[PDB]
Amino acid sequence: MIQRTPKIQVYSRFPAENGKSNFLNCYVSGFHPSDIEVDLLKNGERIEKVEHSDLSFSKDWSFYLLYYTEFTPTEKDEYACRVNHVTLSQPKIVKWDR
Amino acid sequence: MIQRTPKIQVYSRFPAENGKSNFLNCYVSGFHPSDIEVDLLKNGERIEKVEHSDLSFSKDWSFYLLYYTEFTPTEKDEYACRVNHVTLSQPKIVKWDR
Amino acid sequence: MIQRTPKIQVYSRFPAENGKSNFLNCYVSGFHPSDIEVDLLKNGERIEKVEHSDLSFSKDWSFYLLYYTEFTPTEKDEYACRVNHVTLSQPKIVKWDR
Amino acid sequence: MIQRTPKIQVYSRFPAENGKSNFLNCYVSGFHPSDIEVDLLKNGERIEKVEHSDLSFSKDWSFYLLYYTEFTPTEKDEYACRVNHVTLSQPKIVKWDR
Amino acid sequence: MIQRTPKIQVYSRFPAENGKSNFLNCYVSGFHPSDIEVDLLKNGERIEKVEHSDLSFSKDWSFYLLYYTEFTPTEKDEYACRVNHVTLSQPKIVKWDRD
Amino acid sequence: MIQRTPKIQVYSRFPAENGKSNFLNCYVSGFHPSDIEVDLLKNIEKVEHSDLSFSKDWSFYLLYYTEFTPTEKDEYACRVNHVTLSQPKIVKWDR
Ligand SMILES: [Cu+2]
Ligand SMILES: [Cu+2]
Ligand SMILES: [Cu+2]
Ligand SMILES: [Cu+2]
Ligand SMILES: [Cu+2]
Ligand SMILES: [Cu+2]
Repeated sequence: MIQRTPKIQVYSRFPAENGKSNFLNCYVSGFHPSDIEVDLLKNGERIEKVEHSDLSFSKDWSFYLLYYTEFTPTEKDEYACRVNHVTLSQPKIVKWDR
Repeated sequence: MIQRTPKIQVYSRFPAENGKSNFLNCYVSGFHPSDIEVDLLKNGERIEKVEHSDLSFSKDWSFYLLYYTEFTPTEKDEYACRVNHVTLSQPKIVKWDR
Repeated sequence: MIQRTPKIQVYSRFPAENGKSNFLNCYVSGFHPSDIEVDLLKNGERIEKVEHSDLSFSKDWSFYLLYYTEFTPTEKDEYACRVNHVTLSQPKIVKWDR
Repeated sequence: MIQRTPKIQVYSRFPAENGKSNFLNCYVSGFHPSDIEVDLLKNGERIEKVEHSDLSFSKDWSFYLLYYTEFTPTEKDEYACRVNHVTLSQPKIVKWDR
Repeated sequence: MIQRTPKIQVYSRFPAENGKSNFLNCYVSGFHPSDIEVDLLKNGERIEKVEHSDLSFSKDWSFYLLYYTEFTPTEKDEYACRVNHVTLSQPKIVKWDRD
Repeated sequence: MIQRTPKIQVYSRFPAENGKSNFLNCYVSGFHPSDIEVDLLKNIEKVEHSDLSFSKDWSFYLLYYTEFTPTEKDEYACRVNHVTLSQPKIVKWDR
């Protein structure tokens, strides 16, 4: 039907605590989930044990989907969500801000 | 990772009882659910208010998915599940066991 | 109120890929889940750690229920679902294909 | 294996407020849910639109199950849960204590 | 707007059988869940590995909530649910009875 | 054991569609829920919420949502009232 770039929300489950355990969420929405790739990055490197919800979709194949992993944020640690999709020339990276 | 033609299971939620209300299930599993289109048919005619579960998938984009609708079985009526996919040249229709 | 023999669907979570991990499903429906015994068989022999959903039922005690186990399909192994019920004089064994 | 009169807990979803919408719960547990009949009573009379969870059970067919309905409590009304079971000659009735 | 003493239900997941594994439930309901403390006690001792459901609430902040733990009942072991709340001057303890 | 101002995420369920139906999400997380007031604003009653999730130290998270059809000149926001905040904190939706 229509081609649009996927939108990314990056936030933590509980508010950020340095040292104390948490979860990092990446909520991805858009059209046509044609083998979409989603990664969570720890200082630019892929995080191994990431999990995801089932993919939700409607009749026109608009979709949403949640990726998450258990983590403990620290001082010199930055996190991001990377998405690869057919509408994108280059993978989009969204920084987590806490 | 592999191009395979999707597999379809067609069964009723409860044992098929003439007249009495029930649900008809279509379980679809395969690889790469690229805008896959699933319909439930009443005597070869597409049923309006069909519902589906979220789509489940794994790393290689193998998937499964459930389509269902409320219906009352009778002797005259014939039910089927129709699936359209880029792997299929003709839409694959699977007849209901009961 | 009405007496019927239980109905069995046997299918894999994802399409069968040899040497790679999957789940085997047995969907059972019928009337009166009176202490019903369901087993999954690997080459005639009962699989140890099988799991099941909660039992769903309606006013007339028609029911449905899902049994499942993690398994890796091989070309030599044969899988089946076995059901014991008061309605059956013989335990019903339905083989899995594909 | 064993046979026991089923156990019954009757409580309200939220703390009782006379004239404010609420839910009434009946939690039933026991062994061998052989077509168990559970009713919620308004002044000793069956309530028409009661709902239930799926039935949970373990290997030995011990079970638990929740029955519930929307209700609005008043000072002039008595609510109860009635259970019919193969172990009971008289239907067991437990009055709501709030 | 109004506040009362929270209500506690203590029951086992399955009917109690000695030696056999089970779960112990504590269902708590009331008004204003303001940092409510719930413990399950084994012989007057706080059980460490307890779990809880999410807290459910409505517009007026009436709430309900389920606490539970896996246990194997024995003839002599006493179980109870203890709740601390700003409405309660003394901690309220509800003992578990099998019937 | 630590009084902190709550964090807010405002996003739509599906991508923003002018004239078509969607859901608006407000994800709130903080410490000590204690009778927290969350509203969704249009320039809205029948808002819904998930159960409240919490851990031992009473850190919490919670989701508020409502159905809607966005158009051109419609402004949506999430407003939160808490004992930490002197004034109700409002976070706008940017799509
Ligand atoms: Cu499109
Ligand atoms: Cu492939
Ligand atoms: Cu019958
Ligand atoms: Cu028994
Ligand atoms: Cu109050
Ligand atoms: Cu604090």
